[PDB]
Amino acid sequence: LVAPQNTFLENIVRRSNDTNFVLGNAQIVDWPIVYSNDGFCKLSGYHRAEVMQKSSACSFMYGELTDKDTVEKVRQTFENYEMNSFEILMYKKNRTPVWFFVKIAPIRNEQDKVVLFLCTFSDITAFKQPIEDDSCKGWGKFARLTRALTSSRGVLQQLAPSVQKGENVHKHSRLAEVLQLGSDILPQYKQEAPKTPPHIILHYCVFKTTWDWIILILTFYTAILVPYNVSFKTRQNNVAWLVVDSIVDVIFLVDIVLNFHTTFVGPAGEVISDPKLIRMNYLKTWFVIDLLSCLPYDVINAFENVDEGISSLFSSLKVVRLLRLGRVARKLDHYIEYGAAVLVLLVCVFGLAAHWMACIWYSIGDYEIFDEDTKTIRNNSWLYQLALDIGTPYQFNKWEGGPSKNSVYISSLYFTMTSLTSVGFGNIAPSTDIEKIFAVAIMMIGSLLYATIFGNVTTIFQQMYANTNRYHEMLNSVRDFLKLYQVPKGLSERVMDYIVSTWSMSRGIDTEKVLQICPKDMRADICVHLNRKVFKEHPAFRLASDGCLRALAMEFQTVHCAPGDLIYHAGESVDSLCFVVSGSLEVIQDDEVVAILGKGDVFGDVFWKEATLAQSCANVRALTYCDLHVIKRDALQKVLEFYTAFSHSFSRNLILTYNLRKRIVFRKISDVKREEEERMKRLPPDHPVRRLFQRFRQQKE
Amino acid sequence: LVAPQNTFLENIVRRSNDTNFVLGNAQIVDWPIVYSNDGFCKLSGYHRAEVMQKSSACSFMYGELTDKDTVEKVRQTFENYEMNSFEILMYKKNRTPVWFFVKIAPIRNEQDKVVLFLCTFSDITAFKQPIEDDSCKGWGKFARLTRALTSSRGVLQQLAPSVQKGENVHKHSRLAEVLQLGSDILPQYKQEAPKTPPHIILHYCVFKTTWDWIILILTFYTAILVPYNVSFKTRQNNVAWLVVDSIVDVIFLVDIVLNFHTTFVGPAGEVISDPKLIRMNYLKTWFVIDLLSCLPYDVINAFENVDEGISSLFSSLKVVRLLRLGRVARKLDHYIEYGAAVLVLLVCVFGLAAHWMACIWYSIGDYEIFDEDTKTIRNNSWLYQLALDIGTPYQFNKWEGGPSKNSVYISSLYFTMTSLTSVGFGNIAPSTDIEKIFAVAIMMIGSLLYATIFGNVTTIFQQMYANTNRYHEMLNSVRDFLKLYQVPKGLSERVMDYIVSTWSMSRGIDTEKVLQICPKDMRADICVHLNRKVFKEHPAFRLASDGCLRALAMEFQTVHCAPGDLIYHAGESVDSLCFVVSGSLEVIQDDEVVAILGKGDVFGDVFWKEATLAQSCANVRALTYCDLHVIKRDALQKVLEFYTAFSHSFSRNLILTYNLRKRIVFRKISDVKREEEERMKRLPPDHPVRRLFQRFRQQKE
Ligand SMILES: *[C@@H]1O[C@H](CO)[C@@H](O)[C@H](O)[C@H]1NC(C)=O
Ligand SMILES: *[C@@H]1O[C@H](CO)[C@@H](O)[C@H](O)[C@H]1NC(C)=O
Repeated sequence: LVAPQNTFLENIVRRSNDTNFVLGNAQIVDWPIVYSNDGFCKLSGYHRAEVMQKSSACSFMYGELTDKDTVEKVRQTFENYEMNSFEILMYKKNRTPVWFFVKIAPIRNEQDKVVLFLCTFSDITAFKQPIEDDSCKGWGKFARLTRALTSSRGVLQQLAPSVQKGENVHKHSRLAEVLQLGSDILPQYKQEAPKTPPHIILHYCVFKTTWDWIILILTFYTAILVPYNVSFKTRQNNVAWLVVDSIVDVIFLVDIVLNFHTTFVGPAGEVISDPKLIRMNYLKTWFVIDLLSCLPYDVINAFENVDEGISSLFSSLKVVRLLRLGRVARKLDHYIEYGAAVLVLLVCVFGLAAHWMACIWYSIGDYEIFDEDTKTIRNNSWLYQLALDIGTPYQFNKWEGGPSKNSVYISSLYFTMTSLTSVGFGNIAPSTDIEKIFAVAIMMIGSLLYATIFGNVTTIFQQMYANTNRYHEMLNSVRDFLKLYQVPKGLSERVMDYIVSTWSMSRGIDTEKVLQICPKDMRADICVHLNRKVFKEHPAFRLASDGCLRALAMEFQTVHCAPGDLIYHAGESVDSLCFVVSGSLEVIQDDEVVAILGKGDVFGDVFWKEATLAQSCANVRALTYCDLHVIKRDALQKVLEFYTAFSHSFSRNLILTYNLRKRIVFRKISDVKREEEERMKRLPPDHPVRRLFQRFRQQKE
Repeated sequence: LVAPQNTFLENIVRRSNDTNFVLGNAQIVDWPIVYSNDGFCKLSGYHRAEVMQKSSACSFMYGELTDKDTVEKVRQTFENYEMNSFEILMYKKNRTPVWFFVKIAPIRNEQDKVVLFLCTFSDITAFKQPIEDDSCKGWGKFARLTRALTSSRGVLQQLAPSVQKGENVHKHSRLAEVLQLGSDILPQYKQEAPKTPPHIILHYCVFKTTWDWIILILTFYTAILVPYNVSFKTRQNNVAWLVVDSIVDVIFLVDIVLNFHTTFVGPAGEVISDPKLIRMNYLKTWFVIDLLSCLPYDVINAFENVDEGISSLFSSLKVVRLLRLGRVARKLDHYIEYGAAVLVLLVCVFGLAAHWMACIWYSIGDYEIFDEDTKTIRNNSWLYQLALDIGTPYQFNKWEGGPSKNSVYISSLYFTMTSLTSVGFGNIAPSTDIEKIFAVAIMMIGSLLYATIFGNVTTIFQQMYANTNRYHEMLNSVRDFLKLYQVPKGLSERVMDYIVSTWSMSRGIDTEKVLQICPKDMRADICVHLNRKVFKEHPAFRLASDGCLRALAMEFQTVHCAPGDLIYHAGESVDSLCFVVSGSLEVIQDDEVVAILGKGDVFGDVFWKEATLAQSCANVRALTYCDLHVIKRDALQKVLEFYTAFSHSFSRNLILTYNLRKRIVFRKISDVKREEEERMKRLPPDHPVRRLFQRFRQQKE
């Protein structure tokens, strides 16, 4: 957990050394106080609420005995933006005069300009001189003064009360804390990176990551080669290999040193910046093992030119270099979260395992064929069999070797692989006592390893199919439902198409869920972004405030209607106006097209004015794949109520492209023609209908 | 994403060339305007709202200087349905006279009839002649005219302001855009298919799919055979094989060409219709590799009759034909969504892998046995062993061959299969250096492949058992619960039966969930379909409107009651009337059957009239598997309130088959008999009861 943050207060607190201060805005008129620490409150005798919004020069704290010249000077300093210190008399809430050592400082910004102020205080009551308006005695006054001035005289100037002339050194020294602050009060209130000391590298750096990678590679190499060295016995013919080993050792040593320096992450503490502490932690955790791993033994052997027994035995100690793979637990934790890399890791392990077991097998073979001092080749073991098979058996004249050093290793590896992978060819196969046991052991291990690999693979398969399989299942269910309730061929098909289409468009993402997952402000922002086509285009929302916009966005849905898929049907409740950001719709009343609705159009019903739910007078079908942005009336109404000044503006602006409330008066042409035709062709039953007519007339008014 | 859509506006916009227009309904009287683009609005000086519903001839735009004859002509044209162009003077909102080149056009339909109108406009102010009612000067007027007529004179007629006599060519040319429109304004407002140009085939066609399938097959064939050719060396004995290869190459070439033409789907753009663009895209993506794959090398070799070195080397280049399987990534994306086909694909891959590795093995064998120039058969390799085994070893007189060309391949394949499948018989088995390494490699590959297959199988198994296993678990849980709370033997059993029965009926489908998954209108339609047995049968809903019906459907539940499973119990709240679409129920009051309720019956309580929740006066049991359609009173009430005219009708129509509110007055026959019997057998304590009687009497009034 790391990010750019403006840790301003914290730094000041750290520097403090148990001192008090206040903060004020520079660019605002009268220098208004915006913050005060608890110490200051304790001192002055005011709460944080009543202190804020007052002038930073402290107009409320002045009185009769306060010097005007000093105040003027302070004002001048404020105007000019300058670091200064002043001794000045001021009153408290309870009206007791106190001398304050006011150390002013202007704070710069990340844009190099002055923005905030700082002003630290300190009591110079007992130090400067005694004055009192009303008191029980002089002694009492003195006592009171002493009580007041505890922070300076108590903890910082605690070697001073024995030695005389504190004004020469002690007060000045105390002021030196403030002076230090002057540097510690230049963090500039800037959203900066986490401050780490020099001679230390970060936990999450690029360089560090590269180094880690390199170390991993080295460890892998060591794992590969050390066992080979142990078993097949190259016997350091070439010095190049030795040199390489030495280099590796050196690198390991360097890495150890780096580790001591570098930063760490705890469960509570996300970043640790203390070097000594980190060193201690390292020592506690993993130092000893690491150090044991990385001693350059070859180098040590080379120089002294001493005992043979001492040397050979020492060489044997190289077995411990296998423990170097302890570094791998850093990325194990760093890369276990991923699914796919785990498989790779497993594969690598398998390879390594095969190598190791091959080496062991070779060693066993070596042990077996010259076990007895009588020098019996024993017609058995795997190695002998191999020799017999590939040509070049064993003979004497001494003991002449059979198979080549390179081939043998390969053979061993093959055997190991067979054992592991459950193939089991059996060209090379276990015959002897120890050998058979070893084989059994490897099989036991091997099966488990294989099983684990399989499991991992299965899990991987599951965790990519899960997103689509669920969808498939859903689709199947829908189909079954349709089959069951015997839905007509067309409607069902349409539904299916819609379902498919949504999946194609979204790629399996619930928008609401995503929104929920995001926090409040972020969610609002996202919503705003989504409805940018609404707010930027239409004239209604250009005047709208930011808060208002945010509010609107939360309530705005969005609908992707298909071609020939009607939104509002004649009779249905008009409960939401709908903006058309794209596509094209048609409005059909009495099976006749009354209105086309294209890009940047609106329809629904004016709710805020009429204040009643109305029937939809006409059908509204969509022509193309039309994107609509709709909002439920109630929510909209609420929003309008909240933002009263905006409501009027909205009313003025938002002209609906077509109201679904209003009827349209019209006749069809065919009907008219028919009427005309009839015209050329052509009292007692008027009384039953006359009454009706009268009633109608009455209703009309 | 493709569907039949009436992209009417878009086509017009495309044709436009920065021009304005309005749309009006032909069949409606007075030719009402239903749409106007932004350009038109800008020109005339009106919003879209006030323009709509006016006459398309523009009665509001006329004035004093407007010619009546022209208007009459326009009217005549409208009446007759005819394409014409007219120059006519009209006013704007601000009352400035303007000459408009009004290009009228009637729009046909998919049913061949005329339905909509079009009428494009263009400013002929500066072009025709100058007239003004009020003006500052002539120059000013001219300037204004110029300002007005920018679309024609600015962009279309931009080579015209140098050359004289613009009325001869320029105006006419401008009108030619309109003329073009006349063709581009014959899309007919028909829900048509997506318009694609000729010489291009669709992405999702039947023919295209077939072609793709064929290509896949060809690729498979190539994968099978090319390696065989490389390894076993038929040496083109027959020309038939060569011919086949040539044919394949030709087909591939054809496919490439087809690909250049054919359509494409992007992430944003669902269909691409531009040919050049598609070609470019193809070039960017996959052209080069494909072209490299498909050169007919054999053909090239055949004709020239040139160098042997040149030929043989060239032949070697056929290795690249393995890369032809790049076509497979089209169906990989198309068929990864399915679970079952993936298994098949994997199997195919496995087969192919086995083939390939067999070929490699054979090659290795070939390399090995005559490695040295001394011609040493070396008593080893797999091939030699095989020869020794099946009869016919090697000999000389030259070098006579041992095993047959057909058998060997088969043997190799078998070996490969053994390696892969983890069987490992070991008739054929790795003995030599390179060979052993190869074997190891194959084992490493093979195990992984096998594991993947296993994983896939497991996933498949999971994704069909998941629907039923959950159900089983649920059942188990229910059983456990019953066991725990010690529910009586009968009730528990009944519950279990019900649970089973529901599962049997539904086949594991939550109806509500399905409904939710569907969108609004679709959902409503589905609901309506479901309650077709209600609405079509009963006389209540025949008069009901469509919107009303829709509203009702949303609120209508449906219940599948078992035999002997009572719905309403005496005392329970009657909060929902219930229609019986099927089955048969009995109503039991005081342990006596008062009413049978069969098909097309109703019961519950009249809510809308009485307006109070009442106790159920009697039990209501079901006889058979009865299907009920019920609706909660509150929802129904709301619906009724919404549709006021319908409510009265509903009240008039809906006669409940039996009210659960009302008591029935009756005596049992046995009781009567008893009373009668008693009759033949047979004042001071009247005063305690007299008071009670009096009270009762009082209550009565
Ligand atoms: C090993 O077997 C060989 C024959 O293959 C034989 O001559 C020999 O005596 C055997 N070795 C021993 C120690 O018995
Ligand atoms: C191969 O083995 C045979 C006996 O099976 C033998 O006669 C021959 O000499 C061996 N070949 C070589 C090159 O040693």
